[PDB]
Amino acid sequence: FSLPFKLAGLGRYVPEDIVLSSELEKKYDLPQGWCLEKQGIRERRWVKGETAAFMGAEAAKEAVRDAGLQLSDIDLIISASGSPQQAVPDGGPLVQRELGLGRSGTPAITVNASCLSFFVALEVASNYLNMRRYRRILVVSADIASVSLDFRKPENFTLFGDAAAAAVVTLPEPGEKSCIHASHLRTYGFGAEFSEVRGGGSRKPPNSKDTRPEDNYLHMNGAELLKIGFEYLPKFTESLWKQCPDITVRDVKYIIPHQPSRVVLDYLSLSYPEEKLIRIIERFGNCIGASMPMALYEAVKLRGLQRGDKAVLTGTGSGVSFVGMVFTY
Amino acid sequence: SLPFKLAGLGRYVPEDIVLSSELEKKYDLPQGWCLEKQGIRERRWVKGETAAFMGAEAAKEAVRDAGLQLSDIDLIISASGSPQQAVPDGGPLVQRELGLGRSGTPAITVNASCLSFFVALEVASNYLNMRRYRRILVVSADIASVSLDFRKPENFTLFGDAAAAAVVTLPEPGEKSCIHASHLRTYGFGAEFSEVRGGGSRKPPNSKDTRPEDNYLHMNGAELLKIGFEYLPKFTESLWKQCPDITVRDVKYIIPHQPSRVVLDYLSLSYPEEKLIRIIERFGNCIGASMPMALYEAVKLRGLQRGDKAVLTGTGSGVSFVGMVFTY
Ligand SMILES: [Cl-]
Ligand code: NA
Ligand code: NA
Repeated sequence: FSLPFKLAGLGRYVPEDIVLSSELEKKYDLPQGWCLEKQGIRERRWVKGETAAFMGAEAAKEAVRDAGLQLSDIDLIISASGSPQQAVPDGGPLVQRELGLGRSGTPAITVNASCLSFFVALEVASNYLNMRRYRRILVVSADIASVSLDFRKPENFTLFGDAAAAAVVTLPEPGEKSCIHASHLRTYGFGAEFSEVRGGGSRKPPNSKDTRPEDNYLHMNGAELLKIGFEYLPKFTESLWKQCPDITVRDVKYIIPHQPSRVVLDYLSLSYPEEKLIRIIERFGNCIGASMPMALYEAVKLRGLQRGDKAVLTGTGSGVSFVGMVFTY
Repeated sequence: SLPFKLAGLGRYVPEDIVLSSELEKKYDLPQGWCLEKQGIRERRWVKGETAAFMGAEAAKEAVRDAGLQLSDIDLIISASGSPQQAVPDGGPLVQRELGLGRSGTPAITVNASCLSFFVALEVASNYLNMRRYRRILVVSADIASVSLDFRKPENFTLFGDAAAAAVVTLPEPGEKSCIHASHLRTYGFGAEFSEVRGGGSRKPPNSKDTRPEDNYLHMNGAELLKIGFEYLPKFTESLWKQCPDITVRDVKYIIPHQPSRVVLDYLSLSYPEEKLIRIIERFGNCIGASMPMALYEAVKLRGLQRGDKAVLTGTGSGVSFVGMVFTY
C-alpha cells in the first residue's frame, strides 16, 4: 500500500549574514579549522533582526509560488519549527499574520516534535489530505538558534545556525506518482534528559529567581544519546523498510537526513554511497527544526531530485525520537 | 459523520485550594471581587508537581477508564496550552512519566495555545480513521500559577492549574459515537491582543534586552471582543451548516473552553443554563486543561451518556475559534 501525497512546492529563507567558522575561531581562541574538523561546519547564517515568523513567511511565499498557488489557496497552515518564537500565541497564527492572511480565517496550528517537527507535520498533513478535510496545506519550519547559544561551550556555539524552509502539500493529480511507501516514528522518552532545555516553561520559568541562566541552554549527553541508537536503531530501520518490501535503499536516489551534527552524515557515509546523501550542515550548521526541510529543498532545487524518483527522509531528535519515510517525489 | 469514540477520561486536580477570599485579603482587593468580576470562587495551584506528573496522573485515569493498559496506547499526543520546558516537548516527557520511556510508543505535541485539546482530538480522529493508530492518548496539563503577574488583579486572580486527558478510539460496530460537525478558524491579526513575547527567540530569557514584562501575558480585551463581533456569527453558521438535521435543541450539553466568565455569560444569555458545563468557579482559567476538564465533568458528574449529543467549543489566543458537534 502507498499513500497519495505530493510535495507540491518548496521554499527556503536563509539570513544574509554568512558567519565563517574561521571568524568564530579567531574571536573565541579556537584553532584554525577546528569547526570544519570537529563539527563539519565551514559556515552558517545568523539573523540580524528578523523574526522567526518573518523567516517562515518568506519560505512559505516561495513554496506557495512554487506550487502554482496564491496565498488565498492555502486552507491549513502547520507551523513546525524546532523552537518557538515566543510563548503565546503559537507559530501558526504568527506566520499566518506575517503572510497577510491574518483576517482570512485559514486555520493555523503547530505540530511539535522538537527538531523533528517538520516530519511529524508532514504526517499530520498527509492524514488531513487523505481524509479530504483540507486540500492545500502549508508546512513551515523556521528556527533562530543563534540567540540562545552557550558561549561557554564551543561544541554548542559553533554548532547552530538560523534558517527556515517550507512545503506546500496536496493530493497528487492523475498521472502523478507522488506517494508515501513507508513511514515510522518511535519515541524513547527515557532519553529526555540526554538532550534537554530545562527552562522555557512552567518547570523553570524565565522570571523565577529559582531559575538559573544555565537552565535556558541546551544540555546534551552524547554518550547516552548514542546508546539509544545502539539499542533501538536497527529495529527502527527494519520496521520501516518492512513496510515496503519491493523497495530497498538501492532503489532510492537520495537520503535526506535531519543533520544536527556531522555524526549522522558520517554514519550514513559509511553505509551508503556518497552521491545519495544530501548535505547542508557544512553551510548552514544545525538549524534545528529547519534542518530536514532545508535538506529537502536542497535535494529538489540544487541536486535534481525529480518527480518519480524515490527518496528517504530520516532523523533523530530530542525526546528521543526516530523518524523515517520512504516516498516517491 | 466521522466515527470517533471518547473511550476514557481522566483528570488531575492539585491539592491546594486557593480561595479568592484569601487573594483578596493579601492583595487588597474588595471582598467578592473575584467572584463578581472573574466568576471565580477558588482555583487549584500546584505545590511540587511538574506538568508531566499531572498529565500522567490524568492519563492513567483515562487509560483505566477506557479498559486499557498503558501498553495498549499506540500514540500519545500532548496538548497543553503552555509547555513544561523548551526541550523536549510534552509528549516524550509524559511518556517517560507514565513508565513508557523505553516502549517506543510515539509521543508528540499538538499546539493551538489554549485550544490544543480540541485540535489534538481532530488530529487523533484522522489517525484513527486512516487506521494508522487505534488507541490514542490525548493529555492536557497546564501550570499557569508560576507565570502570574501580581501587578495585575485581572491576571493573577484568573488562572489555576489542572490536567485532563482522553483516550480515543474508533467505535465498535453498532456504536453511535461520532463527530457530526467540526470547524476551526484562525484570525492571526489578533495575535497581539493575547500575547506573551518571551519564551522563545524573539525575547530570549537570558538576553539583556528582555524585560520581566515580556514574560507576562498581555491582553487587549476590547480588541479580542471585536474579533468575536466580526467573525463569530459566521463561525457559528459555518459549523451548524455541516449537520442540518441537528440543532442546539438536540444537544444535551455545551462544553466550553472557559478562559473567563465572559464566555459563560454569553452562553447563558443564549442557551438554557442546564445545558452549560461550568468549571471556572472552582478551577479558574486552566488554559489547555479547561475544555477537557469540562468534558470530564460532563461525563463523570453531569451524566452525559452514550448516544447523547454535545458540543465542544472555545476561543483561544491566536486568535482561533473551535467547535464540534458529536454523539458521545
Ligand atoms: Cl471546517
Ligand atoms: Na470572597
Ligand atoms: Na493555533
